[PDB]
Amino acid sequence: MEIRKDPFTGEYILVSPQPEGACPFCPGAPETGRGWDVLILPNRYPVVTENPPEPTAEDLYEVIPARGSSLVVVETPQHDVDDLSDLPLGQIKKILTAVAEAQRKAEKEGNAAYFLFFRNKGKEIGVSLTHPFSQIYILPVVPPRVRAELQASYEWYVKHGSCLHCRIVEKEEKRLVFQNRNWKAFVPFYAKWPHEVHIYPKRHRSLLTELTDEEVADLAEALKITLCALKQVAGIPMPYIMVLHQAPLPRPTQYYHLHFEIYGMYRPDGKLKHAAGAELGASLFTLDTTPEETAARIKAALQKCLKHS
Amino acid sequence: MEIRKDPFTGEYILVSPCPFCPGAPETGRGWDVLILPNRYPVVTENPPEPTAEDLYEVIPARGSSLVVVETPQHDVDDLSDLPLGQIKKILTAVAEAQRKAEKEGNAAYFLFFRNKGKEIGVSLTHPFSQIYILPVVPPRVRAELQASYEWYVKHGSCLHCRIVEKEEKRLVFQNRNWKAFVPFYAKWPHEVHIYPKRHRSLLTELTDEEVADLAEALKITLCALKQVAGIPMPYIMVLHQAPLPRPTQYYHLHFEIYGMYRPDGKLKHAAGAELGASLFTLDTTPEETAARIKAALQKCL
Ligand SMILES: O=c1ccn([C@@H]2O[C@H](COP(=O)(O)OP(=O)(O)O)[C@@H](O)[C@H]2O)c(=O)[nH]1
Ligand SMILES: O=c1ccn([C@@H]2O[C@H](COP(=O)(O)OP(=O)(O)O)[C@@H](O)[C@H]2O)c(=O)[nH]1
Ligand SMILES: [Fe+3]
Ligand SMILES: [Fe+3]
Ligand SMILES: [Zn+2]
Ligand SMILES: [Zn+2]
Ligand SMILES: [Zn+2]
Ligand SMILES: [Zn+2]
Repeated sequence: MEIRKDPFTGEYILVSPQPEGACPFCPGAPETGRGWDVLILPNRYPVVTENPPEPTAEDLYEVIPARGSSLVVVETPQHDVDDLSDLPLGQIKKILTAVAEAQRKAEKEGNAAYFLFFRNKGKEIGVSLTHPFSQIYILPVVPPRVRAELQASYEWYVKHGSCLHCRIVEKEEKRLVFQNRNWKAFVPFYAKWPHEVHIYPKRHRSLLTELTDEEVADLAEALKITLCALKQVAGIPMPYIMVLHQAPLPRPTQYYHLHFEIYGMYRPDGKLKHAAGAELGASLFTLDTTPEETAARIKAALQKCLKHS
Repeated sequence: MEIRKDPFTGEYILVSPCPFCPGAPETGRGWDVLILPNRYPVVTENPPEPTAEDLYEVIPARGSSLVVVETPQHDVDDLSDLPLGQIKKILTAVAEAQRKAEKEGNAAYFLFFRNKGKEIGVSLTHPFSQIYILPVVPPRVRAELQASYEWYVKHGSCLHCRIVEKEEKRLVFQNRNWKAFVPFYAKWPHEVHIYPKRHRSLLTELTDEEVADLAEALKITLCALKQVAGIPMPYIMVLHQAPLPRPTQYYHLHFEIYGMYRPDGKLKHAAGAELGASLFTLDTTPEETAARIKAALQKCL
């Protein structure tokens, strides 16, 4: 068990070699207990652990200890909820608060380079467990996609003197799908996935742990309303991926701005999109619909999720 | 229609808003291999003026999107099922298409790739592969070029040459001209890379004997991947080669094959870790996977 590094790309590989049908995440399961609104608990099959073994060493290759934590965020005690967006605003706020508290703990641990929060949703993208949950990896390395974003963000800031993310968030109007006092959700110009929405704080924040209580309440709303729109823009619930892009631990950055990326994986025609030869083999992406048309369609659908605006 | 560029990653988005049987309108009859224009091209010879926005880089979607119709036979399941002679005709046709793209001198890159399996979205059941002739280098290839060059400056040799010479434990197949191995840095559940033993940068540099031996290495390697998980496995194949049209001492062409079943025969999906973070997980070592693929490969010999 170790973290191997691709010497051509710098990518990391995490090499980590109850009755049937029972839910491991329901209240009363062996590791969950009872009387909780949100539970963060150790992953049964952890990609990273507090006490990783000596890594497998080969002469031409870099290997590092799989030192870290792999956590499951059990989002609600209720098993029969299709999506995060079906939970009340107050419950989503408790989920975000618990994830932030976990990150504050990680920000004390010298071994943690990165706090990666992500969510996979839908049987069609490999999620077999039906209980609402998300994942945290506390890692000894910065995830390669976030490293690339940090390096470009830094170079821009040094070259141009301002945060590029701040400039993008200020400009977004045509592709905006939702905004509140603290958050803007928009289809980026450079969208790659069939329904892609980025959620940014209007104030420059680079760590989840910088967010005020009000910002977290407004975040819960932006997540609920954006995911609600995705659930119906195609007529049936859409599988999606959500990832939090933030600074590395433990210190705020002037040049990087945190954001949630959401990849809705149905085309406008309800056809599932699979990352294949172009995407995985070349890092080339294709769209059969403009980001501008996709923003308009998401925004129209999203009107049916609004309570007062 | 245009190529958009992510300002944070450099990634390019091609924004572009049975047909392959003998007798159909675009195919005709009497052919073994056809290379024809894609009906929905992501790049074209006559792209329109790109959609511009002030903070972003946009490029005209200029190039070619081609379908390689591998056989006139509809009910062939995999490239590996075809006879060596037919696989040689496919590879020869693809190299002839690259020679034209080299001589015409507009394109930056010739990307040859194959998607196989209903489970990864290949609804068309007639065997085919694809070519994108592009005005940009694919970002994954650009990252490999940069790393290959920096190794070359620091060490004086081709890193790919050093890797190929060292591979034994994870070797699944070799012949006079090619080595197929599970890389130490594999990211997909069944991943095999096929390298020429001679340093070659471009598909167009391969001799006829190297093409014949490549047909053999692909047929046998894909035969093994078809059987290793106990049912035919969906896979992605991509050719990583230099940008057009000159070779280099520091970059070495290879095929990467991503077999997308875990050892249990269940589909691996690229999701939040892979697509969100460029982070990859393996529940089996590359070494154990190479042993299983090599064992399966012995039956294919
Ligand atoms: O009893 C279980 C069943 C599942 N999971 C976790 O739920 C996630 C499902 O996704 P996946 O196997 O792809 O995650 P990874 O293991 O790679 O982090 C996995 O991490 C599981 O190990 C768990 O902690 N306990
Ligand atoms: O009548 C058809 C049906 C399909 N295809 C091609 O088969 C490939 C299937 O993959 P995909 O649609 O995902 O490819 P892309 O278009 O993005 O290049 C596509 O290129 C199709 O356009 C075609 O040329 N004609
Ligand atoms: Fe990002
Ligand atoms: Fe490669
Ligand atoms: Zn449950
Ligand atoms: Zn900012
Ligand atoms: Zn056909
Ligand atoms: Zn070489």
